[PDB]
Amino acid sequence: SHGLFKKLGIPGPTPLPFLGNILSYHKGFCMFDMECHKKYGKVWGFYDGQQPVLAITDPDMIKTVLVKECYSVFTNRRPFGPVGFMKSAISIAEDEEWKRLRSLLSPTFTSGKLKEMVPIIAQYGDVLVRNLRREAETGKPVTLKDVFGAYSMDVITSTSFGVNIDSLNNPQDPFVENTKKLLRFDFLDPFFLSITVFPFLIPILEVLNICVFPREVTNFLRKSVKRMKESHRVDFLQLMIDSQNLSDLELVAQSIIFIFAGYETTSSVLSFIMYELATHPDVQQKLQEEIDAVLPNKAPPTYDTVLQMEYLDMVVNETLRLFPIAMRLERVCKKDVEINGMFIPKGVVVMIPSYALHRDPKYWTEPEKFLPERFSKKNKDNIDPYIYTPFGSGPRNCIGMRFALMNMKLALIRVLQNFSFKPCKETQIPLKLSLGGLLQPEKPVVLKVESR
Amino acid sequence: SHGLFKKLGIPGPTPLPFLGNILSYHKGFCMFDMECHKKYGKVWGFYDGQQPVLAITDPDMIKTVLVKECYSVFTNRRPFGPVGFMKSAISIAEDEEWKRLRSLLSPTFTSGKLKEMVPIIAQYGDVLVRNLRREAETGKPVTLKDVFGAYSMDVITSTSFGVNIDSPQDPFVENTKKLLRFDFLDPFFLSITVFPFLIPILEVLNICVFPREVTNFLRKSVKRMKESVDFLQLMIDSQNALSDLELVAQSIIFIFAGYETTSSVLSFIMYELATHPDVQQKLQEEIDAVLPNKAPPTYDTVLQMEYLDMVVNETLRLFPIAMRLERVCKKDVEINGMFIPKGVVVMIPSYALHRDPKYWTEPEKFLPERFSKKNKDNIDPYIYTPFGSGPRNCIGMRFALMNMKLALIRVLQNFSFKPCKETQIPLKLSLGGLLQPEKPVVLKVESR
Ligand code: HEM
Ligand code: HEM
Ligand SMILES: CC(C)(C)OC(=O)N[C@H](CS[C@H](Cc1ccccc1)C(=O)NCCCc1cccnc1)Cc1c[nH]c2ccccc12
Ligand SMILES: CC(C)(C)OC(=O)N[C@H](CS[C@H](Cc1ccccc1)C(=O)NCCCc1cccnc1)Cc1c[nH]c2ccccc12
Repeated sequence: SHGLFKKLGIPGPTPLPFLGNILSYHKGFCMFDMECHKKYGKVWGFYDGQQPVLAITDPDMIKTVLVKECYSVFTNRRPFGPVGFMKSAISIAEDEEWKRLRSLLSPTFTSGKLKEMVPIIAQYGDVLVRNLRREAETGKPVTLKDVFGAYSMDVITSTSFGVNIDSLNNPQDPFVENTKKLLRFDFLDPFFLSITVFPFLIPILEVLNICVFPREVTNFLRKSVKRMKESHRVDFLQLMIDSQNLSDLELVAQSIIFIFAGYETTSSVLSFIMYELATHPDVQQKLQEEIDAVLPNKAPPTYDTVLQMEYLDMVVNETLRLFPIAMRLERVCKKDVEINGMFIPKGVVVMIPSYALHRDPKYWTEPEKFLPERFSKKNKDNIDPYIYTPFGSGPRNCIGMRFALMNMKLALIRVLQNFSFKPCKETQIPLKLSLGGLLQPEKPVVLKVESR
Repeated sequence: SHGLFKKLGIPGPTPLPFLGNILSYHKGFCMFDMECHKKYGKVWGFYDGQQPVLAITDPDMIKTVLVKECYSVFTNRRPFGPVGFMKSAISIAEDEEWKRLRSLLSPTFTSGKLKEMVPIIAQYGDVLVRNLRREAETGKPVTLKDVFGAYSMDVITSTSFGVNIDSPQDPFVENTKKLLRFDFLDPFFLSITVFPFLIPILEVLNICVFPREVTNFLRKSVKRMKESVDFLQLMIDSQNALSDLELVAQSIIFIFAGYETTSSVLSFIMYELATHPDVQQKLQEEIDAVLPNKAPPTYDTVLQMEYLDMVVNETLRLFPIAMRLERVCKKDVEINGMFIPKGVVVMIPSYALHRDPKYWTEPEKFLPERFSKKNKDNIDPYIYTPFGSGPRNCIGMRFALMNMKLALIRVLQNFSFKPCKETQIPLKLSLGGLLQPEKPVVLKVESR
């Protein structure tokens, strides 16, 4: 099974028996994809254990996998487990079950539903400032993924359930404590190492009631939703019930995906943005000059005022270029196809290296440098939407893209209106990415906060 | 009563006595709303006779009228008469009668009931192609609304009653096309407006706007169609608190809407596809990709076609067949920072908002890329309202969108459309009452 790409004439690193090419992950998925992109070119193949993975970098071929042949061939992602009841999660569901859940949860993030969240999100933006004002009036360096994480959890628990959990913190809020340990794919752990190298034990662990998400975390989330479901305004929890009037299980599964996504992805990218704004004070000042122009006298940010800020979107877009927290896009080829003049066998996992494409010198000038001017309307036209895919593409893209982009901008504004950010020497410069599994910094992002 | 907007400080054209502002309708409702939107920015008021009409364009205020305070203040549309037994129609009913009829007729267009209609609709799509193949093998220019209307009547009479009607000269299409034509030159719907206080006279006089020998003919056909689950069956089960009349009133609305709205928009779409062959070809390339070897369109393959939805959405932007949205303010309110008196008709100029330069780049041009997933997030759902919004929105929106798409697929799979010189280019909209072309849409049909 390790002679598939040798047969197809597709280059790639020589796989070791059983392991495949997983030993090359010692520097992370990023550095492995960047090296393979330069070593073999537009298309290469490798093996995660006994599983062949074909990597494509052609925009037309990426457009075919993500959009053109999504419903017919490239519908599902790589099988993930053991998940237990989480198999019904929208990000894990396959084929028919995903198509029903995608249409059920699509009206959650419309332009109207999002516009209803702006007055609600505006509350915790002040709690975010008041919590930062305490750590700013006393010169105390600030870890950001904590103060950004507490704000993100308050938004997702209210925009989707209408409940207030962290009521001004409450820094040991149980949701944030449990959600931060819902899952950390560490390749050092021999669990996830075996899960990939040896994939036939997943049915063993499924009947063994084993779950990658710790039982103490799922329970706390499983019983909180049953606590949140007691008897409106029409949000994520409401859409599921009015159509349930689904099950008590699949309803909990989708809530866990929304709670994690709204917390981890929002807080991590916000920490990546503030690091770039601190290391580039010229960009931070120019961004502060635009916020004061659209919103004078520290005016509260509204739905339309956020979409007007051109430079705020450029800072968000450039940071998502350097740090695509998804790293990769994966689709499982469900049947034999010949896309763009290339045969792809059934079962092959088609992977799009987003991190490698976002830093390809053949597309970006000085790819390692933070330059928000890449996304200006003077130059945003010179960017392929299939090379820069921070939220994916096609029918199975990021469903909370418009919500995540709005909320992050609502937090950036209401912060940069009151504070400027400076490094602290105890701040890691340059920022090392996590050489482990997920895209995070090695040392947590710390920065000095000064009040304006 | 002509100093209401002068009192409230709301701008608007100076009304003439009795007439009000109706003599500005000489260019149509659409050109009157576009001019008033540019001169009387954001909010303006005018009079349809002695009836004050407040026009709003703010998305937050439109959302408040159509959605938030719909059940409480803005529940009913403008009063219309004389109507007779048609007062029990869902689109004419008011307050309690509408709420019961809206809940009664809503399950007609669920995702399951619509999915049941695809195998039935797929029959007349072949008859639509076979009737077009005769007028295509001979080089005869085709009147699109004629061949599109015969298909629309077959669908509504089977999806709602289960009867097969159109095989040429069909009595249903012939009568339904005459059911109502609001012509402002025509002096009845006119005086009805300048003089709305004689509507009661003609009521106790048994008089109506829909021709007697059109209503009778629809009135006896339903009694003929009722002999022993669809739109018809849903009501007889609640009759066994509908009556032998209110059931007939709802059937007339479903038959008219399923015929005129479907055929007219389908004609508007094929005109834009013939005047923009690049969009027509690009749409044909997507249909052959989702449905290879001319595969029959099913429920799921229709919702997959992204470009087909973008073409339908852009055509509905340029030609919103309803033109306006109207709600009657039933009690004094102060919405979004503006006082509105009781009895004022709140109007949303859909045609004017769909072509507003503060919202659309080159609004007069046909660009389906406005509704691509990349850009459709620039579109306010309260500016682009081809089916309205709120609890009293278009109840047959999901049915009309599938039916038109099911017809566009089967037609574009077999034929390409070209102008015929005798085709009106550019297309003039009807300067009269309803949104239609002046000259009928004629195009050349070539077989692939
Ligand atoms: C900076 C913030 C975020 C980024 C960069 C991001 C990125 C992504 C990407 C790249 C994908 C996969 C797309 C593909 O495979 O083509 C994805 C999927 C998904 N995202 Fe996000 N996301 C973010 C925030 C959020 C938020 C706030 C939510 C809230 C619910 C969310 C929910 C989801 C879900 C449910 C999926 C799976 C969709 C499916 O399988 O159909 N994401 N995200
Ligand atoms: C392209 C096709 C169509 C368009 C653009 C359209 C548009 C509209 C609009 C704008 C309204 C007014 C909504 C409001 O005032 O908020 C409406 C109402 C209505 N439509 Fe249509 N429509 C179409 C086809 C149909 C079809 C096929 C039916 C089949 C039954 C239908 C039945 C109705 C009914 C019954 C109402 C009144 C609902 C009520 O008053 O509660 N329409 N439509
Ligand atoms: C490399 C690792 C093992 C880390 O992840 C995977 O391999 N597990 C998925 C298959 S289920 C996945 C399971 C999950 C649930 C909660 C927290 C974390 C993990 C899931 O539910 N995820 C969406 C959760 C919320 C979210 C996150 C980020 C952005 N938006 C929303 C496959 C996958 C690999 N990379 C991806 C990038 C995007 C989407 C899916 C994947
Ligand atoms: C400018 C004029 C006077 C022409 O029209 C109005 O002012 N009279 C209505 C108040 S009753 C209206 C009466 C009616 C009934 C059958 C056929 C035609 C007319 C009615 O029931 N029509 C719905 C029939 C089904 C349908 C048609 C089109 C699209 N979808 C469904 C006010 C009104 C203005 N625009 C509208 C759009 C939809 C519904 C009502 C209105």
